[PDB]
Amino acid sequence: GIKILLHPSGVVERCMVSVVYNGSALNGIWLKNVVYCPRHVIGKFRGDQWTHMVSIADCRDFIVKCPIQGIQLNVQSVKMVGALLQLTVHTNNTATPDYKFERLQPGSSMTIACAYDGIVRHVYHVVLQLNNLIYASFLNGACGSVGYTLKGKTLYLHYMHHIEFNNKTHSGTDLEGNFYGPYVDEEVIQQQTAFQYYTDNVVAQLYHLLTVDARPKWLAQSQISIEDFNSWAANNSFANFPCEQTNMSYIMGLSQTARVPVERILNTIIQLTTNRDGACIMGSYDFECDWTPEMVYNQ
Amino acid sequence: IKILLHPSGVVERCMVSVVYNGSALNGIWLKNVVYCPRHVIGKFRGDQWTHMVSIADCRDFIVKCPIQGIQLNVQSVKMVGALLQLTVHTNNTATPDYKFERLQPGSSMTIACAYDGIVRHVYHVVLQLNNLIYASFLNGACGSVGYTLKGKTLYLHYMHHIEFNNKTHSGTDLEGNFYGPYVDEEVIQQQTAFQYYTDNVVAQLYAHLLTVDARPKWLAQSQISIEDFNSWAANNSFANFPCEQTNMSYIMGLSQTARVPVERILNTIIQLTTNRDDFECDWTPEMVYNQ
Ligand SMILES: *C(=N)[C@H](C[C@@H]1CCNC1=O)NC(=O)[C@@H]1[C@@H]2[C@H](CN1C(=O)[C@@H](NC(=O)C(F)(F)F)C(C)(C)C)C2(C)C
Ligand SMILES: *C(=N)[C@H](C[C@@H]1CCNC1=O)NC(=O)[C@@H]1[C@@H]2[C@H](CN1C(=O)[C@@H](NC(=O)C(F)(F)F)C(C)(C)C)C2(C)C
Repeated sequence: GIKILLHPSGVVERCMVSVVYNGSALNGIWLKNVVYCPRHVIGKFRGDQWTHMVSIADCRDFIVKCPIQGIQLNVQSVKMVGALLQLTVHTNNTATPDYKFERLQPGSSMTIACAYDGIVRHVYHVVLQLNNLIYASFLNGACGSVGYTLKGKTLYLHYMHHIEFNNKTHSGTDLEGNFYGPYVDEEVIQQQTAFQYYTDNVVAQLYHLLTVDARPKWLAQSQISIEDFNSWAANNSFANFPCEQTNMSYIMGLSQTARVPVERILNTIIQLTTNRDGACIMGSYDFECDWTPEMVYNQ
Repeated sequence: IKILLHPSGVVERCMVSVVYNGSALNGIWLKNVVYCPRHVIGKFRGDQWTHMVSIADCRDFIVKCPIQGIQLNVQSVKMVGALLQLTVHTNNTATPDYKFERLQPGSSMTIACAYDGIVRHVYHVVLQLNNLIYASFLNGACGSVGYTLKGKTLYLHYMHHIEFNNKTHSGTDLEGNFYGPYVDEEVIQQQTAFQYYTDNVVAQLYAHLLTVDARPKWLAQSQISIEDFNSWAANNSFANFPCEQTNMSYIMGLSQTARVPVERILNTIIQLTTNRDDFECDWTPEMVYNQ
């Protein structure tokens, strides 16, 4: 079958820690001898107050515990890197994997290890949207939770949570400390660019054809050219196709398996915007960007 | 509101590879017992299993725990249901508090799809009323487990055995008993006709109302009573509502948040019949409401 595949969370569970500072509690990840955590654990500061407040923060006020390894950590140094804190600790984490800090592009997926008090409670799957937000699920204390992928034995850290907006959207930084999109870790009202479907992923969602119904009734009989679709997409909140040229090899492979050219899929998308009438496609009632062409093709 | 899965670390530390005379699959290592599917010893049927198990030399079960870098030695072999219980000399220090809990249809679990004793993927399934799960497995994936977590207690529900022609999958609980009338034999087996788990269909529609679009246009404008729905359900492949009385509290709470009564949802289910002329029961009302 074709499923949403999550990367196993064990390697991340053993590096998670809890970070508590003067009544404020969240999560951090412990790699080598450094704990990375959101900087707002020491207060709800604004603009350019961060550098001074971090320079004033007492290292002994950072209470860091790694619950699975059952040991307490002692912060020797604090250094702000971007919107993250780098608390250098005395002990090296023997569970540290081979890792790399890798920034995600919009339309790519990752597994979220959503933790509380340094303990992973739930894992789930998200895709970075074109507004540079993720549609995740977080409560108080969930900040510091990470989004990641795995390739062999290497852990690819992509994301660390900071903030939730009014419409239950979520924003954070990569592990080098830079936010996705223009959002910041402040309680101010921040503008959001209008939503736009990642067209490659919606196409991968319809390619349902391979697991649910090879010939559904809502699948268009006629084709539309990529170019004619892209003129329509500009006025209907769909990104220009293809969003990534590398997805074309996956999409071409899916088209041969399903025996349905992508031009029919694209024209199905156009018709569905006025014809869907509650149709359920790959188990969802709307267009979803969670299915990437790579995951659907490779599994 | 997301599909929530349970973290796989505790399961990862317990997985092992079981290889027997060229047949390779997975097992789980709890205390001093490795649990694996029995067909690793060969393709037998009916009541052949008992005798064939008792002549299998324990030295032929090559058992490795790749996470801990350990190779285990089987001391004795016991068949419990359709599972082998391989007693090993070493106790697994990573063993958690665990329970063998049987799943009822309509409940969810997390699958730790493994190969060579190493978890490769983690994905979500709901046991359907035909007692099958719609999963994804390749050769050597047998012995993969389905689980949930309540704190740090590992609840084991499923161990994988067989894949049917329509990419349904069947297996046993950890006591060794299959879900439904399916067995570990390479023959055509009749299937329970599909039936929609109505509690989950209701839960998914509420999840859509509470995230994407409250009041879409295909929403039913008028109510239908629970009783009148159940008379329709009996002739239209939908289970009697509610499927679990304990789901009513979740469903009524979701109806209040979305401000749409469940009677309207049930009537929407009916009017959507033409669209159906699958994967509609993957959201349980507990997962939707709690998060
Ligand atoms: C860190 N653990 C939390 C995670 C939040 C809590 C609710 N759901 C989540 O994902 N992050 C925060 O508490 C950050 C933190 C102060 C306020 N904040 C928010 O996420 C707030 N949002 C906003 O102010 C908004 F809307 F502008 F984005 C909150 C109202 C609590 C959701 C700071 C420093 C931004
Ligand atoms: C155990 N590792 C595999 C898991 C399979 C491999 C492909 N996808 C899976 O889920 N299970 C088996 O190899 C079992 C095993 C012999 C045959 N078998 C099957 O799953 C086969 N299916 C059937 O026999 C069917 F469809 F008729 F039910 C197979 C054709 C290989 C998929 C035994 C002893 C049943």
